[PDB]
Amino acid sequence: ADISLSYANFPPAKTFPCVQMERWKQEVEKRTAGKVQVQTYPGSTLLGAKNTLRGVMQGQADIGCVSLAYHPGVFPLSSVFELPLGFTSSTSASLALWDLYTKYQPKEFKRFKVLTMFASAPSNIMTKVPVRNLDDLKGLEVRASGILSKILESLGATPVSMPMSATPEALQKGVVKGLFSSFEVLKDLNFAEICRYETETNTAVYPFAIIMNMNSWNSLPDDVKKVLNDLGREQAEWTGKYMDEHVKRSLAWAKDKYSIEMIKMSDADMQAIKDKTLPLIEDWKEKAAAKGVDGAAVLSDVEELRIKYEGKAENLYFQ
Ligand SMILES: [Cl-]
Repeated sequence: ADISLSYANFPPAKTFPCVQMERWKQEVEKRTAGKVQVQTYPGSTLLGAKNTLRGVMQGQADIGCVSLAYHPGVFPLSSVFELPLGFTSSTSASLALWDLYTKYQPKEFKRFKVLTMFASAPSNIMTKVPVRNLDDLKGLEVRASGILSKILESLGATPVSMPMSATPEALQKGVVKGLFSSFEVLKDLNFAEICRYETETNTAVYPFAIIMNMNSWNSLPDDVKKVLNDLGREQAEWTGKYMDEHVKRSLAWAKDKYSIEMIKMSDADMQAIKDKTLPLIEDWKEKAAAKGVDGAAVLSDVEELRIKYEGKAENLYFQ
């Protein structure tokens, strides 16, 4: 190759942000006929959580993976995708996020080439004892942090912060009685052994951006830029599909091994959750306004994109 790019990624190799990174590498090397090579650095071996943004800006790495939620205030527009907005899959959230970015071109990313974006699967409640309604959450100790803790507090539950590593013992001791995370942990971290009741609240996702140093981007010939540009939407879709299938495999494994049960709360309970969490949306809108973003316009557009990628309404023909 004549062009060599380093790709920093903070989480462990086995996790979805790194898995998609490797697939992206494969497609870039193939589609450029070997003109570009990519060296990957999973698990914070080049840049980690503390220095991916600055590190990419400085060229310490050519490319890096950012979890937007870890940098409050830095992404006033794209952070909308941290909120409880009703997304029910990684695929739909990933594609909606990419579309929103492409539409708005927010200045929060002006220092970088944004190579792709994607989102986690939605956060759900996984517990030792079934949570079938909101009364079941009252006073319930659940491992959570950030916005998910805020949501639990608003629902009358008891969010507890603690390291993922300490959570198994904590669960067994009753220090927490479940966790608020995406379903892949049921298999990947064997949480299904302990938490065999999974309540699908589809609460929120975590959005990510793959960013590239502008000098590095500038250096690429036009044919290479086209390859990377074309991969933006493709990689958003690929990552979401990978993640949704990875969740599907987690759940099937857990059902086969421990007979886990999938639970949905009533429509009335789901509306109560919305009503109780509306302040988080209002907070975000004030934050957006303070940085010159039209928060209501963005939220409207997000729902339009959600329906585009998920819509459950029946065909007009049958209405
Ligand atoms: Cl390198």
